Amino acid sequence: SDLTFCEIILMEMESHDAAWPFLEPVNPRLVSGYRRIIKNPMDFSTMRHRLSRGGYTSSEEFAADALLVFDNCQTFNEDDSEVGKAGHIMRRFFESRWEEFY
Ligand SMILES: CCc1c(-c2csc(N3CCN(CC4CCN(CC)CC4)CC3)n2)[nH]c(C)c1C(C)=O
Repeated sequence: SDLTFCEIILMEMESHDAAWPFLEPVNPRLVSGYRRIIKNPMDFSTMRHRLSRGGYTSSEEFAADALLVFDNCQTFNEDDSEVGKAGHIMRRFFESRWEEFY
């Protein structure tokens, strides 16, 4: 039951218009400084893989990874940058969709 909702949230985040920065892991060879700054990278396809394996024991673990995506986003990108702007839309989407399930 706790896993069923995450399947919905993740499917909705995957297809959201503002999801394009977060569908695959950041390629640190292409982003000067990323590895130095972001110690725990996270993205939607990693969460999708972990969910497929069943590696989420609880609903809160899924939420921790989701928040980590947007913490990393706000750590590295300016709020007015094109990736920052998308991260805020996705972050607000996740929080508001999380709260109508829990
Ligand atoms: C600033 C760099 C950064 C990004 C970023 C910048 S551009 C981009 N991608 C990701 C993948 N995407 C795949 C294509 C190919 C397939 N499709 C074609 C139909 C369209 C999309 C291409 C654009 N990701 N994301 C994050 C979290 C960042 C940081 C530093 O936090």
